Amino acid sequence: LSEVSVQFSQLSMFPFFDMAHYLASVMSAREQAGALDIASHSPMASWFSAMLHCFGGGILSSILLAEPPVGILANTTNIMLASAIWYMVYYFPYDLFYNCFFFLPIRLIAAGMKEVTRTWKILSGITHAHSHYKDAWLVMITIGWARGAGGGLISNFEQLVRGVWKPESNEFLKMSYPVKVTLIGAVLFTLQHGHYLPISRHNLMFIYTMFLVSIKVTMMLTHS
Amino acid sequence: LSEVSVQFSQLSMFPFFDMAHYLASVMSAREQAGALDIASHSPMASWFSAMLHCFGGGILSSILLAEPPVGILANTTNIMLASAIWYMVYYFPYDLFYNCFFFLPIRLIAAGMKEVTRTWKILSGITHAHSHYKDAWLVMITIGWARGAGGGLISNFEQLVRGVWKPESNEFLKMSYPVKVTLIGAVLFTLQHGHYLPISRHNLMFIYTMFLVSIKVTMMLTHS
Amino acid sequence: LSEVSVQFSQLSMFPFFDMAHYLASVMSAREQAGALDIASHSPMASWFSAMLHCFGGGILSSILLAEPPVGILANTTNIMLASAIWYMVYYFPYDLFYNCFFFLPIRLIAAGMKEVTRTWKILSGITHAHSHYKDAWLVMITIGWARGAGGGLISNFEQLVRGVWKPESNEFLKMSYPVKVTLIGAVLFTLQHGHYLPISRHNLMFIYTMFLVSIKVTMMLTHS
Repeated sequence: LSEVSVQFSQLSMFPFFDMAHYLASVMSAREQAGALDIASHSPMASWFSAMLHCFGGGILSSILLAEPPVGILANTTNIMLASAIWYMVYYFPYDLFYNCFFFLPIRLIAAGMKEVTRTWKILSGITHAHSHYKDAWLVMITIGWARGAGGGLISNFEQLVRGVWKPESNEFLKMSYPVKVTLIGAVLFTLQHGHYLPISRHNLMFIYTMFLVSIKVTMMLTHS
Repeated sequence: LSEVSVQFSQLSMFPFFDMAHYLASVMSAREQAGALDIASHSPMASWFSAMLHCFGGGILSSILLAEPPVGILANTTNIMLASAIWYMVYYFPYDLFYNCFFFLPIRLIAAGMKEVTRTWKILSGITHAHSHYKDAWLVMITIGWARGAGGGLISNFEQLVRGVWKPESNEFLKMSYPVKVTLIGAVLFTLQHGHYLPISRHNLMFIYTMFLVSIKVTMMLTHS
Repeated sequence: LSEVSVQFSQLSMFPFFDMAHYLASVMSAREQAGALDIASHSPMASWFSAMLHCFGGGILSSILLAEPPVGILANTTNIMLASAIWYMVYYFPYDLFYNCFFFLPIRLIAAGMKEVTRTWKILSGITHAHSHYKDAWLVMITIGWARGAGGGLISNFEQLVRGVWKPESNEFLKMSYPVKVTLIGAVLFTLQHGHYLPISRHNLMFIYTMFLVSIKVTMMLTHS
């Protein structure tokens, strides 16, 4: 039944899903070591650290394609939508916002929908690299990977923003799980746009998104 | 008597004022910890360290807008104007140059005129951001801020040039005075170009520069 | 006999010489401290470190001119040609590749031909900076210097890729040999294109290349 895959391809991410990626990335940024002190003792750095988690995919892919990184800061609807989630994650009265979404079922849903945002971001970079370089395979893999796990690759300079400098934990020395899956996804979808992979885009899009959501939900259930 | 603010608006910064900004920046760069040994034992580094103090506003705004940073190096008149001040601040015979402009009254005039350069640089970035993005308020604030206190934001990587690495002192962790005032100026003039702020550009221009000159003069008088 | 310089100017670098530059840079990158452990324990990082050694000139000249750094990743022939030399230098069975090219005569030819590729890279950026800026003297020197010793200038951030962070060893604090010669080459050829230097481009090209090959050969002979 390929009938359901094409219904899945008609999803729009502007309202609900973008907020899920913003919330999961910000909550994960808070749970990092010493992040709570940074917001309290320096809201500016914790906000800019959050923006690097939410828009690290767009910021990195813009630096690689020589596009203006401030261009990501133009969509005031998306920056405000993320900044509001940032304020409620750390500054909500009685910590009701974080304590609510830290609940296991809600954290699973939000984390699962961020993985859905990861797919279109990979395809967005692959098709966008196609508009700058046509059949350039390596360029499509790079920009697609950059939008999939941008925050994972700038993580060395994002840590510098909060004030932590760990020159030993590069993303190329030890590839973390989200960065290594994006690279696999960027490679698979690049083989799709080049027609070297025998499957429709809509079907490969669904099976990769399911294989991704199934893993993180498994990790989150086996962790608690 | 608004007949005085507009006579101030017609000022030109190319001869006198650019040099004052270049001089105050270089002199402030020399007074930093260890800058004297660097020039003597590494003139290339101390020169490149100074260029980030003089044109750091232009460099950062060029990186944020995906403009060529080497474009700042095209104006051979402005680069040579700042380089000669750099050579005379550190290498003049008998140190007559530094000891002359370190005298409290002259250092007040030079520092006060650099603050005037800060205003047009903020407005330069604000109007230049308007050319690339029409009514994007955040882009205008960022670029106008980047030109106002460029060297203050790249201060982390400017320290790396001379050899010092302090990951704990980010401009977003503890905002210094010149950087936080530029941000205040960038926000005000952005509300001006968007007509949310009920005052003419030239009156706001004059009252902001005066509020900026008066503070630094007061700081330098209460410091000595 | 200027008829020999004209024949030297007809050299094409796409087949043989590009590999030599890729070989000498990768081999020099392997002989660095702790580089063998990185490839074995992290092939992704040692590969990206090798790419910074081979295409560091094109990358830095691209960042300085606001050109897309991923644009260097479009020439799939050049990237694969360098990546193949990278895989053999580190993973060849019984280390036969490295042990072969480490032989002093072969290491002298490869390193000598890299010095030739250094020349065209200088004039490439000089003529490329001319395409963007007419008679801007400083821009031509910079981009010509960037392509000549790009890997040497990004050395600080290249060391960070492999995981070593030495903030005390900047290229502007103590200029190494290949970086200080490129700068001399960039200035000389910039005076050539500007016709301030009284010598034909072909002759200055040859005498500079010969002056370059003779030195590194002498260094490699007096070092063993």
